[PDB]
Amino acid sequence: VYNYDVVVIGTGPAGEGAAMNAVKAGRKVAVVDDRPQVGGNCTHLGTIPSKALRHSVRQIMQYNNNPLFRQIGEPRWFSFADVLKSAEQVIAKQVSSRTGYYARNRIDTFFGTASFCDEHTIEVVHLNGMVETLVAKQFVIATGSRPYRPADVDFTHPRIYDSDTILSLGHTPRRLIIYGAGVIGCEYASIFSGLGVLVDLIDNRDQLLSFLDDEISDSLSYHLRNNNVLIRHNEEYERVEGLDNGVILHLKSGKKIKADAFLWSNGRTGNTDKLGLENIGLKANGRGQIQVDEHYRTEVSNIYAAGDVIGWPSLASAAYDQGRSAAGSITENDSWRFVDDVPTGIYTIPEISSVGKTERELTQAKVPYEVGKAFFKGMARAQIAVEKAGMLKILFHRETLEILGVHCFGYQASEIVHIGQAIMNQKGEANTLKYFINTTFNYPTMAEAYRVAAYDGLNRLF
Amino acid sequence: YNYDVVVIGTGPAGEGAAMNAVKAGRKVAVVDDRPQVGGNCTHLGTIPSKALRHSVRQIMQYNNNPLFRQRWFSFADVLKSAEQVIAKQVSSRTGYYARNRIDTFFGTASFCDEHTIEVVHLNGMVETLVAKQFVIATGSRPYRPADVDFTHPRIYDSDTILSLGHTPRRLIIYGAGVIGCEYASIFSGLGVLVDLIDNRDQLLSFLDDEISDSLSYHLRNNNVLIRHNEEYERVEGLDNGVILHLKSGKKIKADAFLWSNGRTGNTDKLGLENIGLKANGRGQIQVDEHYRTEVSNIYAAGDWPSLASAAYDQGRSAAGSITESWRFVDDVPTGIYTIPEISSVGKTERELTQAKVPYEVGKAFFKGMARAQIAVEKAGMLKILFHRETLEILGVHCFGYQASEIVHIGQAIMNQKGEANTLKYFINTTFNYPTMAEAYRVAAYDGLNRLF
Amino acid sequence: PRRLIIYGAGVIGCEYASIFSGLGVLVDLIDNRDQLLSFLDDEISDSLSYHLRNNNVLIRHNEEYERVEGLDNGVILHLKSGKKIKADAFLWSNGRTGNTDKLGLENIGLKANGRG
Amino acid sequence: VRQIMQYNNNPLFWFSFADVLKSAEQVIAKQVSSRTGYYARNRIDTFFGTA
Ligand SMILES: Cc1cc2nc3c(=O)[nH]c(=O)nc-3n(C[C@H](O)[C@H](O)[C@H](O)COP(=O)(O)OP(=O)(O)OC[C@H]3O[C@@H](n4cnc5c(N)ncnc54)[C@H](O)[C@@H]3O)c2cc1C
Ligand SMILES: Cc1cc2nc3c(=O)[nH]c(=O)nc-3n(C[C@H](O)[C@H](O)[C@H](O)COP(=O)(O)OP(=O)(O)OC[C@H]3O[C@@H](n4cnc5c(N)ncnc54)[C@H](O)[C@@H]3O)c2cc1C
Repeated sequence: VYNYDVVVIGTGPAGEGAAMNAVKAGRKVAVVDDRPQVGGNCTHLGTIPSKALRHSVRQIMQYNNNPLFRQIGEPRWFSFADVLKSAEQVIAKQVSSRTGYYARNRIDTFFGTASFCDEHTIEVVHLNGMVETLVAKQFVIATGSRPYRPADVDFTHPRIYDSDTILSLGHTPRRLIIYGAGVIGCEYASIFSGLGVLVDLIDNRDQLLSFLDDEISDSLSYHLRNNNVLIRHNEEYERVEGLDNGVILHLKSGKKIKADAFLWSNGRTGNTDKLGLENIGLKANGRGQIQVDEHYRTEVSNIYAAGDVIGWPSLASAAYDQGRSAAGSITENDSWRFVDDVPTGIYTIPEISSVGKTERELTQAKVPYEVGKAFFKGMARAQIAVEKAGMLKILFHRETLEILGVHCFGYQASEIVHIGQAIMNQKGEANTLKYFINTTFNYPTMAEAYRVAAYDGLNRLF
Repeated sequence: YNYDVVVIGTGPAGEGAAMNAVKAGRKVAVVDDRPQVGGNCTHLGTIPSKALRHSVRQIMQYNNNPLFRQRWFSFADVLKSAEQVIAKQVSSRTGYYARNRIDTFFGTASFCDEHTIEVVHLNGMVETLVAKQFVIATGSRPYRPADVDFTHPRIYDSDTILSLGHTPRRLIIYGAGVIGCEYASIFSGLGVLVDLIDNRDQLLSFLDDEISDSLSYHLRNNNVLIRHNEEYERVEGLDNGVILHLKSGKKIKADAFLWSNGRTGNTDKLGLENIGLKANGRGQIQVDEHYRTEVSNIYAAGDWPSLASAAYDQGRSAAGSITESWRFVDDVPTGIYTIPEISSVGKTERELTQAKVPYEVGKAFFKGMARAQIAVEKAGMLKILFHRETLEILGVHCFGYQASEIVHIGQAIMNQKGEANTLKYFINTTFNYPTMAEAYRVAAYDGLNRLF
Repeated sequence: PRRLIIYGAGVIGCEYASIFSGLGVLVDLIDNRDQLLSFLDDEISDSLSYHLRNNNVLIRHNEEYERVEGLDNGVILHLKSGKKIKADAFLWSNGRTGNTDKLGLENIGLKANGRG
Repeated sequence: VRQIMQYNNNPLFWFSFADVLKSAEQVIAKQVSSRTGYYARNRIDTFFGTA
């Protein structure tokens, strides 16, 4: 039997943020996670491995396409294991840093499966015995989610994978099939295309990432097509069949596609079945998500849920800040803020980032805006980076010069979009495009785009 | 020829001034003595050095990456990559000039009176140009003291160093300036024992002490030998290597030599005495807050701070002042592109201590940064100086990979007025992950712990 | 011209937009549909739109004109969505009408629809 | 050569042989890179020697 003030379930970004914010408030807090090591999906099976894979693929592409490195010999193809082995050092460093953060503030951890009993009692169960019941006044739910696994699709087949088991690949397949045009699907399609795999990406919609800007989606589709990715639109699978040497997918429309592997990336389902939330009396929808208010509090006054478990936006930074806000709400130390605006980020090759309104929404809302474009092809920093494809678009109000939406696609997109976001968050006349002409930047960087694009807007203004 | 505004120099200052003036609807023209547009920024200064540094970083990462092991290269092969970037930049600038109907004259410009100039090319040209407004963007050149033989094949400057054909075994850099530090870092990355010589006791004293100390430690760990408080006595060029005798009594022998001490304005050929303008010892032109010289219709911009972006902004501000958009370029984020990069904005810790401002320090080390770990660049640091009571940001300093792109968020938060410029923004704003911009958040939290 | 506005994303409009972009003019193509040449394949339309965007052509989607005012130094087009675009010229390529009004088809019982 | 001919005989507006031949190396480099990629993707072993 153990007693605490705040107990967090799951050590992901939401759980870590909630635990840190709560322990900063002076309470005694504990964390529970069924994985043998801390970090959550952000470090073990999700963000960190995929990002290391993407960075290694980008380095491979740049090394192969750099003439200076071609004098040593001919281009060499590399196995998937060698590319993935670079993620082990990164995940080890990250888990060491996270456990050091936990230990420095003296936060107790319990590496075992969690299970709810009542409004205060939880049965943290290990693999062997370890009832180890815990009682606390406040609870944070950061159980996250797992890849969606339809019953009609078998996953025990060695040639069929999901967003988690794909890292278990031993050899680079000649071909590949990706179902679902989500963030994970597009990222893996870009990575495998960089590795040199004819990826047959399958989408359930007619446009890739319809929630993004039309121009950005069109450019991404063109680049994917130019990088051996075959994109099929308005498709629904009918049956997937595993063979000895490949996987054959028969679509509803009548097309059958055979590849050497398969990767399902269509949605995620919250990990709430093992929680036993019915003992609390709370309910989970078909998506496995938990309804929370603007204070990140569930129906029970002492039960708080935040992060990827609640569904939208399912972003690691967003989950982290949501957990911190939920902990602030628990402690009522005026640190709460409803996470609503999150800069959308897609980590393909190259990257995509967005903040604020899109062009289609602005057109529907009849806002008198204007467009300022800056193309990476004419950029000194981009030319030195040997990365020429890309663009940045700034949507700015014509009369008040207010910024209504910033969208970028290319190299360092996520780092670039942050300055536009910072200018966006300003109130009143401070949110102005003229800042980009009234402030000196560094050179040669990619931030100079915010200069050039601004000019491309001001010329269109009369 | 008759025009409204005539600009001398096609660098960032001149190009910006010409573009801003032509945006006003006037008829403008540009003159330069280089056979191609771009200025020293693209042809001899910024762009070639940046390409060299990026190639050095790439080869260093390739060598250190275990995946790429299953290989030293000559200096010429490394420098070859800059030609494509230079060609693309000059093509883009020529397209920008042509699309705007900008007349270009490729010859040295000399002043005749307050309104007209003579353009002389390589083959004895004479062209008269008269305009109401003039812009001076002649840039600068490396300072050349008399007592050093720059004609020696083993002695170079910040310009002729690109003429190197073979990578030297040892090298000497005089002057601990931004250019000197950048070249020392590049040559150290290439694998050359660089002996940097500094006149003062601290590298880049205008920077924060912590940043300078970290940079010095990294340079020392990267085969660069830094000597402090030294002044040259005599440079002697032997057939095999350059020998420098210092005032302290030391003799240093190397296979090359680079001079990066100071810059000299390119005003001797302008003949400013024909219009009533004088140049100081360093060849600079005194200007007011409007970037205007003593003559009412003569304006000078660009090549302090001698920054390409700052020169661009100064040229655009001078053009706006001519057309009546003016803004005095005073606060420029200092950026040194060594390996790793260094950037700073706002007041440093020494100035805050002198002024007794009650501030506090929030740190976020890049060693624990996830994105930095993926980049395999763990050495770094992000320091934020924030006012304790009103939570205003008084200084942002960064030393690491992608420092320049990081510092711009702190600069954007800085320029806000009053309560808007607050550190708590970094707590109430969702960043991208995994990014090193989100490191800001960590730093902010590392500050909020120290509050009470 | 310094700048140019093209109304209608038809064959003629796209051809002239490409020509003027090649000449080095910032073309602002205006389309009444959400996609360029919806009767064509999605991949081909996407590639053409990407090339036009990369070649200084600014494509705006789902727009309908409200008033084309002719200034002395340019033309300002006011759209239904609230966007006003100023250029140094203007080109109309929205459909064609049959040249049958002058034929006088009523003398033979023949008639033409609204499209001529 | 055809482009040179159409340049000289165009109302809108000699060349050294080396300058004219200079354009072929970009094409040959692109072609050899593409063929090497084709060989490597399907895993065909190469031996650069006299058989
Ligand atoms: C390939 C890939 C790449 C991604 N890249 C990004 C990216 O770049 N940026 C981004 O923002 N997001 C990214 N994501 C999304 C990412 O998964 C989430 O944004 C985030 O990592 C989840 O945060 P969380 O703490 O809410 O969930 P989690 O981190 O998944 O929290 C769940 C944790 O609790 C444990 N747990 C689960 N059930 C129980 C239980 N019953 N008892 C005890 N412990 C339990 C789990 O084992 C896990 O450790 C990516 C996802 C994938 C799959
Ligand atoms: C190695 C190196 C690295 C640098 N890196 C950076 C960096 O990363 N960032 C940064 O911001 N700055 C950097 N700089 C500084 C940069 O070179 C200057 O800040 C900037 O280029 C000056 O702009 P300008 O147009 O005023 O001068 P210039 O670019 O020098 O423009 C002067 C032009 O006019 C021509 N000219 C000169 N005299 C005459 C005449 N009498 N008649 C006609 N034409 C004439 C010159 O040939 C030249 O083309 C670097 C400098 C060096 C040497």
